[PDB]
Amino acid sequence: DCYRGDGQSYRGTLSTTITGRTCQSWSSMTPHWHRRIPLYYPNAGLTRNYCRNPDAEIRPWCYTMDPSVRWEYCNLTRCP
Amino acid sequence: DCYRGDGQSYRGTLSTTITGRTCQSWSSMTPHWHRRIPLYYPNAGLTRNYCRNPDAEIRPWCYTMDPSVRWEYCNLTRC
Amino acid sequence: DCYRGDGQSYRGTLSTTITGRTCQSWSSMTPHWHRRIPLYYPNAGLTRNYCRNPDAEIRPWCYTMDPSVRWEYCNLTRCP
Ligand SMILES: O=C(O)[C@@H](Cc1cccc(CN(Cc2cccc(C[C@H](C(=O)O)[C@H]3CCNC3)c2)Cc2cccc(C[C@H](C(=O)O)[C@H]3CCNC3)c2)c1)[C@H]1CCNC1
Repeated sequence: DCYRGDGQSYRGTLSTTITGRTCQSWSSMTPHWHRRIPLYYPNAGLTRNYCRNPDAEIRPWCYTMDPSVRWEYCNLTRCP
Repeated sequence: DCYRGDGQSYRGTLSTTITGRTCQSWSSMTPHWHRRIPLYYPNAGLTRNYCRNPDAEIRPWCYTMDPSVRWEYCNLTRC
Repeated sequence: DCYRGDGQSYRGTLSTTITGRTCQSWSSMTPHWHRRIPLYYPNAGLTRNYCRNPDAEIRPWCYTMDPSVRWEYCNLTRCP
């Protein structure tokens, strides 16, 4: 599994961060309250807890299930 | 008056930061808008402007009344 | 074109950050959702996308048109 460019187009199902943490669901505010919700980013594919890039970071990312770690990049490599 | 561990259990009355600033009230959104509110933290004892640790910081903290400084650790020692 | 004190009083028309990005409009909620609007800061001169200091930063600042970069200080030096 891989991403192209900055990964805004990435629509895979990876839900694990670079440090092995589980992604938080985009539709949950727990443990991290956020504004990266389907209502505000309807074309960004904010499904379940999948790694995404709704706000033009360098690569796909997610909020994490670890209360002490708000968000991280995903364990995902750049495409050949 | 002191905290144990990471101070998630702290329920004392200290309301002052490690720089001497006064804590903002948890129920207040001014000068700092936030979501450390009883709705998302029912167990956290978020009362008045008391130093608390709802969200697993390393020690009790509060939003500060200084508009320049969003939040700081509290002037509290470990038991 | 410069700021006095920490620039709370500043009402010039600069709309460019330190890294040369352009300010988002204060009334606009896109790309960054925020609280710094005419309602919650009534005397701050939150007009168009002009560099302001309503919330007691060290210097005037703005939210940026870059969706990733939330806010930056403006390219404005202090008055001599
Ligand atoms: O992470 C994000 O969601 C995204 C960035 C983002 C977007 C929108 C708003 C924020 C800011 N929030 C906190 C916050 C709320 C109100 C106001 C501010 C500060 C102001 C502002 O940024 O509007 C500035 C403006 C100029 N001087 C102050 C900050 C972020 C926030 C939201 C919830 C909790 C915290 C951390 C806690 C807090 O500050 O509660 C601290 C408090 C102690 N424990 C943790 C921080 C951040 C990134 C994710 C990947 N892409 C970008």
